[PDB]
Amino acid sequence: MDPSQYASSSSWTSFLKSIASFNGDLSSLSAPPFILSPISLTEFSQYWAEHPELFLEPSFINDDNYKEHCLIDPEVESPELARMLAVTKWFISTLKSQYCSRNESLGSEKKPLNPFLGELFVGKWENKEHPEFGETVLLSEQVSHHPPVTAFSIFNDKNKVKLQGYNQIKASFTKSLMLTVKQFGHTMLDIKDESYLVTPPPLHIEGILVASPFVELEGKSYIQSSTGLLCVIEFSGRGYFSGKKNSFKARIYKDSKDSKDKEKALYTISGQWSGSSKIIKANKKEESRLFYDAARIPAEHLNVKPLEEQHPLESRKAWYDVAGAIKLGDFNLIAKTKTELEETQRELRKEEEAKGISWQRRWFKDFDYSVTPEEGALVPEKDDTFLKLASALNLSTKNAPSGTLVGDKEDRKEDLSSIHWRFQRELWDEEKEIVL
Ligand SMILES: CC(C)CCC[C@@](C)(O)[C@H]1CC[C@H]2[C@@H]3CC=C4C[C@@H](O)CC[C@]4(C)[C@H]3CC[C@@]21C
Ligand SMILES: [Pb+2]
Repeated sequence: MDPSQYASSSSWTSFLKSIASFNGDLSSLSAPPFILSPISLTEFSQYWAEHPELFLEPSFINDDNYKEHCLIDPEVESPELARMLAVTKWFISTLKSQYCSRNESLGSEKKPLNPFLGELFVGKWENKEHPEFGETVLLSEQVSHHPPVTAFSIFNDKNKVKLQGYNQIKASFTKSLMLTVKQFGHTMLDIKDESYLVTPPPLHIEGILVASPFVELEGKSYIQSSTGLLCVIEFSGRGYFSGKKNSFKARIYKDSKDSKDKEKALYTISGQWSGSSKIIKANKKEESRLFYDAARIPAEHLNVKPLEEQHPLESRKAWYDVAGAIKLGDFNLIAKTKTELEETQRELRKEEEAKGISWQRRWFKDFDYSVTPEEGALVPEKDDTFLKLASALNLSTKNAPSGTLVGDKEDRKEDLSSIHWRFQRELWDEEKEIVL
């Protein structure tokens, strides 16, 4: 049917009624075929680097050229600060990819495919137009199904720029049908020997009543560097803090201590992350400059090998029949293909439980950061990067919502674990079957 018919359709009415009895498992929502996406969440990891030049820019900034690598401020105080500005621009540039891609390609936000345990999604940005960039690899793996957890790593060996992180969410509906989503997990970006800890923001899904879902960000995201510098990004929508949706305000401070006082902000960036934003240095509000305009820079999608060459664990290969049925809008075929895949998985889980076997993750392992870790789990190292950056930001190391600070209510939750997924480059190095 035409989208204009969605809201009043029998299918949507039945869907809204199913929300009243939502059990907490988003995948249980009786969503109609017209609101289904043929893309698996394991693919979302690619959204961290769809602007190759911004992802790698920090690596080209050094003590001898930094003032030539800061468009908004040729008089930038230091290379560390020039790099923080670059990392911040990169972070902002990821937002349109992360939260607006389906609106563009599908017509609105839609229900993504719930990944199966073990699912993989790999590819690469060849950056053929920029030989100095080199190849950038994406590795994404579903390390958990109950609950859904996706781990990933994007790395550029040539320029020593590497990123790793993981993601999971917890969602609930308000009485007015707003879908509140809390993100969990974090992402770390290494630029040579300099590190950055990034925490995703919470969000809500609007437009459910009118059958035109869309993401709006809220709360805050942090970018803590090993240089001490810290960027605090606050999100808002519609009004309240800006006459336009998808708005944000980012402030860069010398350190976590200074972030307590907005007046100490070295720079203040404001605008829409899905559009244009300006930046002001210090308090010189009369000298704002364009920081980033999402509309001027088209996203660059990674190269994925043809289906014919994909391993059975690769997302698109495994979900092929389901994606095809979804595109066709065949109610019975969607139910059939999805059940076939998910039932086969349930069978595997039941067998493992009965045989005393456990699924082994391929390129990621879960490290127990608890003071009293499980006796068989891997534990972090002395100079663990997450530990030092979290300490600098005074960020909770527990499995609390992304961005939770030490002492916050969420951090004071009793019997809360501290297990985090980590990329093991060695496992990819010795990979014997998967290729790009
Ligand atoms: C019809 C619709 C209400 C079905 C449910 C859709 C959904 C709530 O599952 C979707 C809609 C928006 C999706 C989010 C969009 C963007 C991201 C950023 C990515 O880095 C991690 C996944 C994450 C956080 C998605 C999780 C699943 C979400 C939240
Ligand atoms: Pb384990």
